[PDB]
Amino acid sequence: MLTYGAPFNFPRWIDEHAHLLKPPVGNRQVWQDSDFIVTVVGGPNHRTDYHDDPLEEFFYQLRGNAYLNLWVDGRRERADLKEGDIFLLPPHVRHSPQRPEAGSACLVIERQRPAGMLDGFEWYCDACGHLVHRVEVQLKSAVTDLPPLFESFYASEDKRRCPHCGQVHPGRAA
Amino acid sequence: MLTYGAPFNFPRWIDEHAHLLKPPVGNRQVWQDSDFIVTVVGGPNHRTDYHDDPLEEFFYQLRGNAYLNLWVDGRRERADLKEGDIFLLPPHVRHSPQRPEAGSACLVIERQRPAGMLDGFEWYCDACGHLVHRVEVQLKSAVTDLPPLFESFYASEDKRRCPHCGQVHPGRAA
Ligand SMILES: [Fe+2]
Ligand SMILES: [Fe+2]
Ligand SMILES: [Fe+2]
Ligand SMILES: [Fe+2]
Repeated sequence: MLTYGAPFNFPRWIDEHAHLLKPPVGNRQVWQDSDFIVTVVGGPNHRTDYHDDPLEEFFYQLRGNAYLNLWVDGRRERADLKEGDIFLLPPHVRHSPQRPEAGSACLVIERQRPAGMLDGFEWYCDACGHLVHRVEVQLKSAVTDLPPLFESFYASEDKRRCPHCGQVHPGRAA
Repeated sequence: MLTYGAPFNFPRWIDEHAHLLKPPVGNRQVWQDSDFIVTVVGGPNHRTDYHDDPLEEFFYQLRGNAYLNLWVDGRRERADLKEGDIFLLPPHVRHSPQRPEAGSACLVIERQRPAGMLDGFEWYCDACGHLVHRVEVQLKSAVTDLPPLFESFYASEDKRRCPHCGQVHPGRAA
C-alpha cells in the first residue's frame, strides 16, 4: 500500500541523478502517478517563457542559486532563490525561472491539474512589455507535453511577433 | 501579488523557531491561508493516534531521525525517516508519527481539504489490533482543531474501550 515506495536519502538521490540535472534534460520527477508532482531542477538553464500555473508552486533551492523572473502588479520583478531559500508562489503569478549555475538543485512541488484547469505558457515583448503569445495546455506530463509547445513558438515568426509594436521576439534565447 | 511573501533562508528560519519545535507546541506552519500546508515538525513527540489523510502527505526529514507507525496491508509496519530521507505517503494510509529526538526537524507538506472531504483520526487496540475509536473532522486548522479531539479521547474510557476484546486503550501514552 506504499504506492510510492519507502523513504530514501534525498541528497544521495540528487548525487545519483546529477547527469540528469544538467542539459539537455535538466530536471527529473521523483515519484510517478502521484498527486503531488515532486521535481528536482538542475542547471544551467535559461528560458524566455513565463508559466501561468493555475495552482501553487513550492520552491526549495537546496544547492546553488537561481532566480525567478516574475510579473508582479504589472511590473517585471525578480525573486532570487539563493541557496537554502524556500518560497511559495501563489496561483497565476507569471514566472520564468533562470538557473545559471551547474550543480544547482531545486526542489519544486506542484500538484496535478484537474480536467479543465489549464496551464498557460506566455512570452512578452522586450521592447514594450506587451504579451506576444500564449498557449494553454491540459498539463499531464510537463517533461513531454511542453518541448513541442516551446519548439513551435521558436519556429514561427508569426507567433513571436508582438501585436503592439511589431518587434519579433528572439525565440529561444533572450 | 506575492501573497506569501518573498523567498527566505529555510535553515535559519528553522533555527529561529527552535523554541516552537519542541514541547508543548512541536510544529509550526510556514505560510498561512495557502493551498499547500507547509509545516516543520520538531521533537520530541510520541503519539497513539493514527491519521487517515484523504490526500497525500510529503515528508522531508531535514534534521534528526523519526519514524512512522503505519498500517500497511492489514499489518502494523514501521517506516523510518532517517535524517535526509524524503517520503510520499499515499492517501488513506494510516500513520502515527513518532519523533524521539530533540532538535529534529521535518518538513511536512499537505494541502487543504475541500468541503466534504474528511480527515480521520483513529486508535487501535494493542491487544488484538482492532479499531477502538475513529473521529472524522473537516480539517481547517490542525493546530487548533485537533487538541480537543485528542483530549476527548483520553478523557473517555468508553471511547478508549476496544469493542472486540474489551481492553481499555491507555490513552495519551502507549
Ligand atoms: Fe511553473
Ligand atoms: Fe512589443
Ligand atoms: Fe498526517
Ligand atoms: Fe482489543
